[PDB]
Formats: sequence, C-alpha cells, structure tokens
Amino acid sequence: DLHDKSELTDLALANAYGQYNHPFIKENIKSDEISGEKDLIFRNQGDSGNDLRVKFATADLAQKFKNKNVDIYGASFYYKCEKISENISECLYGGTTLNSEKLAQERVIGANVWVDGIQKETELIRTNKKNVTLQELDIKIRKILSDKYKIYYKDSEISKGLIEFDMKTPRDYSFDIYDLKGENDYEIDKIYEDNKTLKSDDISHIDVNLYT
Repeated sequence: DLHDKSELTDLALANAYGQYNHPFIKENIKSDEISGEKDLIFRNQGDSGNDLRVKFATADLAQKFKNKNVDIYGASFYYKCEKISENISECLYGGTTLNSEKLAQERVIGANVWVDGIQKETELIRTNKKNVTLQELDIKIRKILSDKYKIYYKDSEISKGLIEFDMKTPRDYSFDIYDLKGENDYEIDKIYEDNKTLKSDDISHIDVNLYT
C-alpha cells in the first residue's frame, strides 16, 4: 500500500520538488563546533554565505564527526532551522561521511525503473565514498525521477512510487516517494537524521516502480 501523491499538499510537493532537485553537497569540510548536543555547525559553509547546521539523531553521531574532515550530501532547508548566530542558518539532517573513507575506484550503481509495469531506461548513480549515506542515494535517484518523470509536479501522471535499495546480502531499504512525513522539510527530512550509511561496495542495485 503505497501513498498517493494526491494526499500531499501543494506546499509539500513544492518543497519536495525543490530539495530533491538541489541537494546540498560539500566535499572535505570540518566542524569542531557542536550545538545542542546533536548538531555540528559549519559557519559560512552553507549556500550563498549562510551557516550550515547539520542535525543528527544522537549526540554520539555528532561527536563521531566533530573535528573530522567530512563530506556532506543531503537535503537542505531553512524553515525551522535553529538560529546559530547573526548569520542566516541553513540546515540538513545527517548526510555526513568521513572524507578519508574513499573507494579505490568509483562505484556505479544501476537502477531498474518501471512505470505502470513497463520497463524504462536504466538509471545510474555513482559515488567515490567507501561509506555512503542512504540519503545521498535516495536523493540521486529522486533527482533523476524528478527530471524524467516529474514526480513532484502536482498534475503529472505519476501518483505512486517506491524506490528499493538492495544489498548484496538479503537486506534492503525502501522509500515510498509520496509518504512525506510532513509538508515542511524540517519534518520530511527527519527520515535521514539517523545518518544511515551503507558500504558502497555491498550495495547490489536499485529498483524503482512508479504508477499512474
């Protein structure tokens, strides 16, 4: 039972359309500043000079990355992002991996895609990270699905969709693309606050099934 796009508000759709098409990506930056037990602050490193607040589910996660060089890839937002200082604060959940943890060669993952059961062109996503967040993978697939199938347009035909990430062992992860937790990003993106990370070389493939 997949959620229908009709259940979403115009604001939820517009927010999803914006964030999945414009991921926040930063390579090799470092915060030695914890805020509110569970957040790391990167001053001046958000978009357009803004400060970045990266939010984690736990103090242990924030502490793991404190004073480490990291790469960030995640969905960013402003509304309800807790103020840091005088500069504008931009936020993101998780999306964080150690910059030193890199593969010997790029991993390219293929996604088989179907719309009403009809097979569409394979989609390809890639990473050089030894450990990659599930958030990054999800965003890279939703970006292509948005580009090609307009999944977050209000009037486009797609009304249901599931993305499944399968490992080389019997373990998978999945996202129902219309099961948004709220209409604002600060709530929607909490699905990434666990900073869930997968070993890139243990990922097998991705399945995308969309329906009208």
